[PDB]
Amino acid sequence: SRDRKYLARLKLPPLSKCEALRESLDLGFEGMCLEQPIGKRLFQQFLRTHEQHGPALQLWKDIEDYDTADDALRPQKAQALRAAYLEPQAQLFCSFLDAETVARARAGAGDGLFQPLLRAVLAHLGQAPFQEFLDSLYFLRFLQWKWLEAQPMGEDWFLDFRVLGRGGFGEVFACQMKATGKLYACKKLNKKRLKKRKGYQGAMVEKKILAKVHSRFIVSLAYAFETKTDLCLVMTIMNGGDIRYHIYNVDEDNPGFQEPRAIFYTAQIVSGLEHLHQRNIIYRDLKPENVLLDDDGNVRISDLGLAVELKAGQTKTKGYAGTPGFMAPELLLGEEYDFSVDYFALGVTLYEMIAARGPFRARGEKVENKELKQRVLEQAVTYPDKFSPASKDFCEALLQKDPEKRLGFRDGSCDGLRTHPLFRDISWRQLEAGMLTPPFVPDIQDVGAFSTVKGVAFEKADTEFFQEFASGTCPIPWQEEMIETGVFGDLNVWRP
Amino acid sequence: RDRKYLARLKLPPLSKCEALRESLDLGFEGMCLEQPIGKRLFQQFLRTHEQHGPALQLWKDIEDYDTADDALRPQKAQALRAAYLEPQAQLFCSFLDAETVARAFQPLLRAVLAHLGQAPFQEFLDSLYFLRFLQWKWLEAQPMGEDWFLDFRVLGRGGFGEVFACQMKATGKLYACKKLNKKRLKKRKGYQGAMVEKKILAKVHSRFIVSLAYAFETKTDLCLVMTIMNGGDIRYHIYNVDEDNPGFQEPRAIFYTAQIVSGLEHLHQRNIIYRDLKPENVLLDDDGNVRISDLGLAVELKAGQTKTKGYAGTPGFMAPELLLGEEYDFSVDYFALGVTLYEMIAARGPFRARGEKVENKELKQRVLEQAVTYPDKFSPASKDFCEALLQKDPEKRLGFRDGSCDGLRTHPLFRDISWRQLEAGMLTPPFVPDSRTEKADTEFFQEFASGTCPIPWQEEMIETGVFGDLNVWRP
Ligand SMILES: Nc1ncnc2c1ncn2[C@@H]1O[C@H](COP(=O)(O)OP(=O)(O)OP(=O)(O)O)[C@@H](O)[C@H]1O
Ligand SMILES: Nc1ncnc2c1ncn2[C@@H]1O[C@H](COP(=O)(O)OP(=O)(O)OP(=O)(O)O)[C@@H](O)[C@H]1O
Ligand SMILES: [Cl-]
Ligand SMILES: [Cl-]
Ligand SMILES: [Mg+2]
Ligand SMILES: [Mg+2]
Repeated sequence: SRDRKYLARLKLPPLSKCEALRESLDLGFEGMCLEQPIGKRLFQQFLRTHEQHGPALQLWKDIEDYDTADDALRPQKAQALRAAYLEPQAQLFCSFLDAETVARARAGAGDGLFQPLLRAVLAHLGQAPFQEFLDSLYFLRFLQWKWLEAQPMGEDWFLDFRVLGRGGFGEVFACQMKATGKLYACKKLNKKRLKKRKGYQGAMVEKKILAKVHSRFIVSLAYAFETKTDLCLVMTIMNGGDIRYHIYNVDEDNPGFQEPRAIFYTAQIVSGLEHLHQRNIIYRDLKPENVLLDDDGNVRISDLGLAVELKAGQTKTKGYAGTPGFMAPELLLGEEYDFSVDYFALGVTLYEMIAARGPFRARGEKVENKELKQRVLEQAVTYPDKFSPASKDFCEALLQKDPEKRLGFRDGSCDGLRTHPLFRDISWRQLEAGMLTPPFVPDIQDVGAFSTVKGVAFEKADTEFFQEFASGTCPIPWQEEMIETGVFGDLNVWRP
Repeated sequence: RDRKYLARLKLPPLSKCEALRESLDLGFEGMCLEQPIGKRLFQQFLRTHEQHGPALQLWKDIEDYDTADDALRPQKAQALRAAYLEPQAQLFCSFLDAETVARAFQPLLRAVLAHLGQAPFQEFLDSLYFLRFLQWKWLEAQPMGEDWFLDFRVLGRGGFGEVFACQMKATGKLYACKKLNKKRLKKRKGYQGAMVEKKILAKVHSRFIVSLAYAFETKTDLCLVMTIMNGGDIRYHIYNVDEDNPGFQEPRAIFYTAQIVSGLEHLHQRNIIYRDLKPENVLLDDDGNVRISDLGLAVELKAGQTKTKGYAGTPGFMAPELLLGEEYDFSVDYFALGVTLYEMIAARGPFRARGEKVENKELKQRVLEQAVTYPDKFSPASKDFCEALLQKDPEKRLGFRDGSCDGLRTHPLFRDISWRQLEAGMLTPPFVPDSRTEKADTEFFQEFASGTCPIPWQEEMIETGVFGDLNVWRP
């Protein structure tokens, strides 16, 4: 239900304790009032109580409302937006805009109808309105909230209550943040085992990535902390079960997804790959057992241990890594490679979703990595009658052995891929916004211990890696937790 | 109200309040108890912090109890006692002594406020509510002179200028504006008097004295904005509510006397002598309650001074000691009270007949030498009271004792008067008026024109509704 002891420690502090934060912090408008949820709220509360900024705020709200409205209501909403904010005599008309910006808004028509208008509003709001905000109690309230965000919230704050899964380095428990009662998944990594098997680099890249990236198609890191025996990641709980499980379990006699389900999962995965690729990350571990369903039937990618962050200027990488059967020819051959490898994995995943087997080996056949390698390099993929002509087409485009001919990430987006006929019946606008009804709404045993790890002592280098790994609370998710969970509502009161 | 002016009522950016932060009286009593916005913000803050919830609600309930009606008080005592003093009750005040709970209401309040002045206040200072307070104290200190008031009709005439009824343009609250002509003030040397009136009306806060809100200057006048009193003066009422049967009837006279006393008391407790109590100076409001006014001849007694000298006041109301040349204290005001009550009942002074023209020299001689006689209109209790007050020797005169008029309130005249309900403005009055009836110069004017007085302004901001409007967090 949630713990008295810990709730009582979520309390906005006195102002004098926020003097430190005041300076050593990001004053950035985009960072404070656009990307950080509490930051956003407080900024909008500020604009709401200053009458002059009413017309900007409402346009802002009304644009965000329009971006996620249903296709039915849109034309109507698009008109009411133009009628309220873009006619020189309307009550909430927006002086601060160019003629050229107001003109384009009135005349636009398409996928990103009001994104130039939103950019203009945000640019305006980022000027004086923001400067006034900084000079106001609402900004100070933000600091109180940031102060709280930075208070220690380590192992004591989470209650493991059941086993969700098992990794190479530890179990993954369902757990509750005792203060707010929110449910998370807590992936535990045994410190001695990590050392002995030399999995530190892998552990760090997963945390670095889950930390920095915010996408509804990638599991999100909330907290990182350490216990005496383990490193712990607290992340988005996914109770649905991995895709692979559902491919073989939905029908034992007739395994595989009906195509609309496989296209929905494919679209969601793609959108996850695109968020990674836009941030110069190569996943390198896409495959059915790493795609998780949540309580509603929505998927996200997971297991980022094999991912590589490309540096500034770097467009390619090298390194043998991945699961046999999903690694692209480039990778197998030892060549330099980019994001293409992930699209090759995508195709093998789509394949398996449809056909209940890999493109390169029959169901329940043992094939050794050496042989499975030559298959991937030399074998033409055959497609059984199970596949529609659209799904054959798409896989063929992803299974292209030559990366340069492979479909995928061009011009900083996946928009090319999205127009492929397979997605004919998908509102990408809505998929990305999290609105579409998923196709199948869903509805573990504890093994005990991992074997003893004899003869492993820690050096300072090990301890530093652990303190570095245990970097604490991630702002955006914590702030999200505070809001969804009611704690923001309670503590942000002025006079109840 | 006015858009242009209401528009100027806006809370400032926090950076503009760093001036006030370090140059204001941080005292607890002044900030959170006396000042209405500081009080609201303190309470708002406390309500926010649950640990302090018990203390807040107790304070509130003691004040609600103190202003309830006699019929309800017993049940509010029991509920307060059971709700805050039983050890098992949820809202139990841990902080209080065992010695004070056994004793338990005024003492209790002093204990609760004592506690709220320690940690709770210190936490408040380190909170957003104090900064909001500083915001409101910036707006308070902003310039609000001649331009903000629009005078709309004359209410009366004095010796140094007219007294208009005007309205504050931004809040639409009506006041009275006593305007003094600068040139006239110098030529008649009224400087000291206008100054004394202003400093006194600024510093005292009682429902029975007119309250200064603002104080400013035009090119031609020095202007005092104060509590509007549309009921007219008491003299006017003695001789025009009925010209055939002038005078008041006793319970009415007893009513106003009680109010005058309380006002007199308030001045005396703060070492002030009114020195000019008389019916033409007691004014009525629209509800029918009175307030003393025209404090120009008031003297402020310093620390460690029990008496003063100085011939000042209105002939026939100045007491023997003062006329004689002796030293005197608050007792002179009680002598003027006696005269005042007498005139309220008998439609004539005790030292002259109605319409009898007598001059200062002889009027003096009478005040010193004449035995006051009482017609039948005076009941035995009225008689005894006036006799007490008009006793020519100040030693034998009923007056201010042991820092209070508690002694004088005991007199049989006020047997029908519930004191807390009067002193708390609750009692219905006995008559409700009908709505239908050189360089050293320029430095003095600047120094006179001090500006806005906090308490009444804060009060104005709440009653008028501006506080509710501009103190919002998420509407
Ligand atoms: N967010 C989550 N919600 C629910 N279950 C999860 C979550 N993340 C991982 N799991 C489960 O936890 C276990 C570990 O998965 P994960 O892929 O993170 O481990 P891993 O040790 O990195 O695997 P590998 O060694 O193959 O890289 C699996 O049973 C997986 O299904
Ligand atoms: N608050 C008020 N509300 C309404 N009328 C008032 C108020 N104050 C003064 N007046 C009017 O102005 C008249 C004279 O006021 P007041 O006695 O203060 O002037 P003054 O010049 O100080 O008088 P004096 O000449 O005795 O010093 C009063 O009789 C009354 O009619
Ligand atoms: Cl503010
Ligand atoms: Cl299906
Ligand atoms: Mg891993
Ligand atoms: Mg007068």
